[PDB]
Amino acid sequence: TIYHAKDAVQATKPDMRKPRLVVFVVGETARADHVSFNGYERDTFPQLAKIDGVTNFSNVTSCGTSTAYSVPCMFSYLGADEYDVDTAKYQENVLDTLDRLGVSILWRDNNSDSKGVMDKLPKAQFADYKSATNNAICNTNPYNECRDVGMLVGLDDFVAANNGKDMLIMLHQMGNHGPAYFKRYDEKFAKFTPVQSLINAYDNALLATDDFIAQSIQWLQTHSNAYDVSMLYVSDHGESLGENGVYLHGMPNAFAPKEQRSVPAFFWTDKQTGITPMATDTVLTHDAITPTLLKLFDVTADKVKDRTAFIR
Ligand SMILES: [Zn+2]
Ligand SMILES: [Zn+2]
Repeated sequence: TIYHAKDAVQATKPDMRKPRLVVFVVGETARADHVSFNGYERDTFPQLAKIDGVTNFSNVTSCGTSTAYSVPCMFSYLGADEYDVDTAKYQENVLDTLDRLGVSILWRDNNSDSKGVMDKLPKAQFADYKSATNNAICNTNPYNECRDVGMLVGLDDFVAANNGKDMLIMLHQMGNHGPAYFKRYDEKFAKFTPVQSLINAYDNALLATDDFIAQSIQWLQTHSNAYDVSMLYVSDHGESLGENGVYLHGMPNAFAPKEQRSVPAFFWTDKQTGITPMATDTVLTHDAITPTLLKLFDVTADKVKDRTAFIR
């Protein structure tokens, strides 16, 4: 219904330059201040720390404090100041734009769903990875809960099916959603014990996300010969863990504590892509996601031209 980027155009197409392949990990309930890179006293991201090419952003603010509110905003043209959750799904979003310009879009979801973001695109481009019908990694724990790494299975098939095209893959993580954080990770990540126990479980869940992001990057690396590959991670909101008597998330922005809106963001790219990240301490928000995705595929749109991205 409401358009934002009818003028959008891709400056270069994949027939005259290397095609581009991006994984966008849409994170869940992760707090910036529980990231080792941001000064946390526990090493919650030990695998990512060993990977060259990873930029950590230390000053990122979410649009809101819930999945329902934040996720459509992350893909919106409006920005946090203008965003309206009720009317979001009736507006053209950045995936609509990229799809129209020929970028192959895939959304795998181990969270809930895309909160309206994928609704205008063909049903076949969204896939529910919360069920063992699609996810091959579900029986590794007492709860039979499907794991985020299951979303990486068979992604080569998608690349093959779309070979030579630009591709953007969204992987919507279960991540750190609670309150039962101890359910969110398999036993091999139960590092911080006992499961304060609530904090420990929270940090163990971050370890499993560290693992998932690291494996996402490794998967991308295997395609770097044929594709310009990059990985963007941003959490949809943080989490209160008892500060001032506040717990969980979803607090209205007017009263939301810092903990619920201070989120981690990472960017990784292969050396050959020529993509340059912004400074780690750039003042950033969820508003930066749409311009970042457009830039990664060499797309310009009038509405977002003044906007700061995660990359130059
Ligand atoms: Zn939630
Ligand atoms: Zn969420």
